[PDB]
Amino acid sequence: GSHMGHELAKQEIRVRVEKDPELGFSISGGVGGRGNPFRPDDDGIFVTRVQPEGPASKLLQPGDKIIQANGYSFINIEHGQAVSLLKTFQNTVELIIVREVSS
Repeated sequence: GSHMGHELAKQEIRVRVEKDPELGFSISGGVGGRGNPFRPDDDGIFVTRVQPEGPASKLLQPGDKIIQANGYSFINIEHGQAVSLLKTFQNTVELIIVREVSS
């Protein structure tokens, strides 16, 4: 796993980002996708950057794993599909994320 001999606690969190009109964060990942620096063997979609003083600054953090966005599943999704879907979203994006919480 990502950590040697232990696994961090996980919290599922629901947040709403108001696009302004941009997301205010960047992603990487996906099945057969661009990878990620958090859980490198996990093919999920991860937040890689959060725009300072942007619409996600109080809500998201690097390393958050997006598992659902506006009712669409981001599990087994490809990078391009995730990017395309996020792009179609006009204003509010309701995300379900998994955040690792160190002890």
